[PDB]
Amino acid sequence: MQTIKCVVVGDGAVGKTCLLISYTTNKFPSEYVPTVFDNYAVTVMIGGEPYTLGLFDTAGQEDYDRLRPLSYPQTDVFLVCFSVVSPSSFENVKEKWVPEITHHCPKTPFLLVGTQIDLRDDPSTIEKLAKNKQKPITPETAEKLARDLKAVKYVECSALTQKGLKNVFDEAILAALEPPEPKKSRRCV
Amino acid sequence: MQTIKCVVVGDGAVGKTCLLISYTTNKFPSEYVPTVFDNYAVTVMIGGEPYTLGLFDTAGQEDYDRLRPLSYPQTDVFLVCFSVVSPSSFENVKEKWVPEITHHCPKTPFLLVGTQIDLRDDPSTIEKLAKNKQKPITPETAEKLARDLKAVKYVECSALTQKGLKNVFDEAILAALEPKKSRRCV
Ligand SMILES: Nc1nc2c(ncn2[C@@H]2O[C@H](COP(=O)(O)OP(=O)(O)CP(=O)(O)O)[C@@H](O)[C@H]2O)c(=O)[nH]1
Ligand SMILES: Nc1nc2c(ncn2[C@@H]2O[C@H](COP(=O)(O)OP(=O)(O)CP(=O)(O)O)[C@@H](O)[C@H]2O)c(=O)[nH]1
Ligand SMILES: [Mg+2]
Ligand SMILES: [Mg+2]
Repeated sequence: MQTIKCVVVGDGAVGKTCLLISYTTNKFPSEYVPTVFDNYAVTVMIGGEPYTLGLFDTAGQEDYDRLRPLSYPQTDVFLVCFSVVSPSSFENVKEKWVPEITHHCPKTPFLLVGTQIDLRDDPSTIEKLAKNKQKPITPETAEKLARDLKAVKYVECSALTQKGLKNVFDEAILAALEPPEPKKSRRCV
Repeated sequence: MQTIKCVVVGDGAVGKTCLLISYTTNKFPSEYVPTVFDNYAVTVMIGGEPYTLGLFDTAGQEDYDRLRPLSYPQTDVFLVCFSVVSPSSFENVKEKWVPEITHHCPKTPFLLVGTQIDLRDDPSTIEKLAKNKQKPITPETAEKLARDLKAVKYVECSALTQKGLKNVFDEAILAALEPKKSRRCV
């Protein structure tokens, strides 16, 4: 049967794993975030046909720069994630993630994914960011970065409340649908 | 250019038109709501390619009946709508709507759409339903009907709050794609 491979990249603490667990188990892991870097599968109906959506988690720490690319082969679509309450992670999108992804897979599309949006309305978080003269990343600022980096589009969500979650992956699926053309797919090689 | 035609059908007072207006303009029609079955359109990017999604509105009144079938030609997918706070509209789903669509277009797939889910929390709508010894339709019930009716699946939304709106059309699009062997209504 038909398959789509999606790889999730982004800095540590961005919420990549929670994003995948909430989506695949419809339940945010509030007790203990699984430590293992795994890959998940979910079957999705597309035009009355079964499709397997392969979601691949990655290690965001700099210690894995040499090994991370090993997961990129055959990738149909990339999810480049950053936390909206983490200006640092947002800047690494342009400085580190898109460059890395385009270097190894120039033709493969990617979506810019803002995460942890529930924290934008968290007094505590605002205060912490304020004490350093920082404010949450806004959808407008992110949309501009997505446009300039040539991302398919900018989407955002919260794995906690699950808001915008399903949307992120519906969009990843739409961006992944490889036009039948003989053979000129954007699958990474 | 690639096109997908989606026709919305359902009882009156359900909110079919408000649903289409809210999705296409991203705002609920308060000041005024068209009395016309005006058809809309939106461009959606799929696999790097431009697709034009055509949304065709219709009348649910028992009068508009036979004329209504005139908009079915070339329909890739239907959205059988019903208001969750209207058990009446829910019964007409199986009793009328599904039967019609399947009658005219036996191959064309359809989604079961619950609307006005913003009112299940609203007090009044509850009390008024209590008088008739009735309660708001539940997702559990809808999913059952959707399954028994051979629907692609069930989805619900609120043209008002806009909760689940984009998801409804994302699913509608998903259900319309395919390599003759098409379910296009003819
Ligand atoms: N408020 C809120 N917190 C979240 C959300 N998603 C994840 N978190 C929190 O962010 C922290 C990191 O989440 P995690 O999924 O482990 O991040 P990661 O990107 O996998 C980090 P690593 O790459 O090292 O695995 C945890 O405290 C997790 O609970 C969210 O949607 N909302
Ligand atoms: N509270 C609330 N009211 C809604 C919502 N959607 C529609 N309505 C209301 O339902 C009533 C009818 O909506 P409308 O979209 O015209 O339904 P329709 O199916 O087009 C009726 P017709 O078959 O005649 O075209 C109006 O009062 C409209 O404001 C909703 O999501 N929330
Ligand atoms: Mg992780
Ligand atoms: Mg109307």
